[PDB]
Amino acid sequence: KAYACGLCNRAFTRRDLLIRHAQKIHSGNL
Ligand SMILES: [Zn+2]
Repeated sequence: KAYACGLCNRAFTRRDLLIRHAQKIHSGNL
């Protein structure tokens, strides 16, 4: 769905923001 981190609930306009977020906040998707 719309670029929205179901983890922090955060949502961005771009995906990169969503990605870098996972690699920033949840730094780790493994
Ligand atoms: Zn998140």
